[PDB]
Amino acid sequence: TIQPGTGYNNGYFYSYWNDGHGGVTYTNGPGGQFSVNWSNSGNFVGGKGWQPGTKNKVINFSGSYNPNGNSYLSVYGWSRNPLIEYYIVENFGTYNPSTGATKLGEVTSDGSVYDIYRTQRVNQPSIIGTATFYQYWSVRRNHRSSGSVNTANHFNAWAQQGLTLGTMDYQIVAVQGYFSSGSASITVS
Ligand SMILES: O[C@@H]1[C@@H](O)[C@H](O[C@@H]2CO[C@@H](O[C@@H]3CO[C@@H](O[C@@H]4CO[C@@H](O[C@@H]5CO[C@@H](O[C@@H]6CO[C@@H](O)[C@H](O)[C@H]6O)[C@H](O)[C@H]5O)[C@H](O)[C@H]4O)[C@H](O)[C@H]3O)[C@H](O)[C@H]2O)OC[C@H]1O
Repeated sequence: TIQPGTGYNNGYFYSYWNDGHGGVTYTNGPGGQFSVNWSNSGNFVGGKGWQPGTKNKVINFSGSYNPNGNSYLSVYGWSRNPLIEYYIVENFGTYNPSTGATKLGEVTSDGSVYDIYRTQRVNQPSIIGTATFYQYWSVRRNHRSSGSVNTANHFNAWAQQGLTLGTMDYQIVAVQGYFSSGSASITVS
């Protein structure tokens, strides 16, 4: 179990970030494994993967995902120039992250249709400090807690709607919670 930060563990990059609010425990396990337990958290994002990511990675994940409230399970990462926070959301709790967002299209990948959206974060935390930036979303219709994600299928679909990615920064399978509670235990490869 560790404090917020980034690093490398057992061959995998990890990032664990929170907004300073208590109630979250993040633990790195062997290999590509991590777990998170949270109770009345604030906002946090943690998981394992790669630094940098690539635009053609096939990401495998498996384990348990037991949110109680607002939470996401996603392939999650960033680019620079442009600065983009992106999500390929495989499962979520009580809140669909695209609520209120303008849909731009659909993509079929890895056994499901996904709906695609762009949103904007204004003056928020980011990998380069406080910033305004776009977010790109693919939201899986058929929720799951194990499988493989062909990231290129999403990135290509996004590109056809002008949702351009820059040079990749990190790319993880992330568990996110937003003022909620839950448990998750995920192995990445
Ligand atoms: O040392 C630094 C290091 O700290 C830095 O790390 C970066 C910092 O930025 C991180 O990026 C964060 C990650 O979180 C991203 O999350 C956002 C949070 O907002 C979410 O939207 C919210 C969704 O819930 C909505 O509320 C609902 C409303 O309906 C109700 O019924 C329901 O109960 C309720 O929950 C809410 O209104 C809404 O605002 C959004 O979905 C989500 O994407 C965030 O964008 C981003 O800022 C990054 O992870 C770290 O790596 O790196 C640099 C070092 O120098």
